[PDB]
Amino acid sequence: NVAHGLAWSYYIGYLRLILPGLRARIQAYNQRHGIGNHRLHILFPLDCGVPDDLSVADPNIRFLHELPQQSADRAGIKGRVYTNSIYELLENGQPAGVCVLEYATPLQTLFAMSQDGRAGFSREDRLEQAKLFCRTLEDILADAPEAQNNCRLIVYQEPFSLSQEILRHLRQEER
Amino acid sequence: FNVAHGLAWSYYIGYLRLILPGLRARIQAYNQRHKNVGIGNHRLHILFPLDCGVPDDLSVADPNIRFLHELPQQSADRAGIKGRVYTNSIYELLENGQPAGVCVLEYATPLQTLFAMSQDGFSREDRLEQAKLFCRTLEDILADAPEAQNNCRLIVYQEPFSLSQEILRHLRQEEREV
Ligand SMILES: Nc1ncnc2c1ncn2[C@@H]1O[C@@H]2COP(=O)(O)O[C@H]3[C@@H](O)[C@H](n4cnc5c(N)ncnc54)O[C@@H]3COP(=O)(O)O[C@H]2[C@H]1O
Repeated sequence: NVAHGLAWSYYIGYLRLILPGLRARIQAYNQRHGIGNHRLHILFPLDCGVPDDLSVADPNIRFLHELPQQSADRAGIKGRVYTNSIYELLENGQPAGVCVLEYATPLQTLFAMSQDGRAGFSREDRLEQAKLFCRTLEDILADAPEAQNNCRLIVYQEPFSLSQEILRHLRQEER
Repeated sequence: FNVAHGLAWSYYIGYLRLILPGLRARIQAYNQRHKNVGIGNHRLHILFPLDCGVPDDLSVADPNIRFLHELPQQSADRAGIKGRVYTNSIYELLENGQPAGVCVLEYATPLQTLFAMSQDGFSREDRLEQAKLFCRTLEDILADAPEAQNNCRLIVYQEPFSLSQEILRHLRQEEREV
């Protein structure tokens, strides 16, 4: 039952660490190089298919630029680096949305566990933990309104246009 | 409400399995660019305080752990994040003020997650209970992983003692092992 650990790890060791300073980094980027939405948009594919490059697997998702990095001495690691990536969403091939976008890496852990031969993780076990991971994280954010307001949770299950799914969320947020 | 199994598989799949294959190449890159004693221990040494006291700067834990230099930083695309950076730090361990050992050294960062969970029904004895379960679950994973069990060393201790002397014992054991 790894979902409970993955969710608290994801929240303690990343979300509540990176979300406070995200708006200022987004503002800094708009000063030099716009990005209307100032939330981290996290993708939650329950199939746990997490490619390393987002834009390489979709013509309507295009990498734009890195945000200004955020460095910190972390647990004996001097200058641990946290980078987030700006992507533009394309509709008929002409910018439709721009936002800081990434996957929820804990799902990548669930997938690799399902592929590990030295483990008893089945694709049914993974989908069970994938839902339980999302629910646990959502329960944490429900009592953390600042972090909850500083990110967007995009939960879906591919049987589809990911760029359309993302743009649907961006248009809902504009209200 | 058990988190140790999640922390263990997260630490292995999301870090060790990714960072350990190329650690030796990074270390030999360092040895060719700097003079030492050089780094003859190619294992990542991971401090595992069961009390979950994880300061960010190792010199707070013991001034006889002195930061030397960073390893070559690595860049990779992962989980939709472009150029996620992987960086590790080299420390020298002092004996009578003089360098007696050099290695790549850090804390097991997920132990901070266990600590923050104890601040805010998660007591410190549940925290200590989860840390031990974190340790032994990870050791079972390393037990079935020949490559990673050879490229890293967990240093497991409970603080009631010289942490620098604890590390030097592992390094001396590793160097004198048949
Ligand atoms: N810079 C970053 N970019 C994107 N996402 C980030 C991030 N830092 C943290 N996260 C997210 O939050 C989790 C953090 O867990 P934590 O850092 O306590 O515990 C981490 C950490 O102790 C170790 N680890 C992974 N990558 C590392 C790195 N570049 N440097 C040092 N330690 C790392 O492995 C554990 C599991 O990492 P995993 O990626 O599975 O899980 C990560 C990841 O999903």
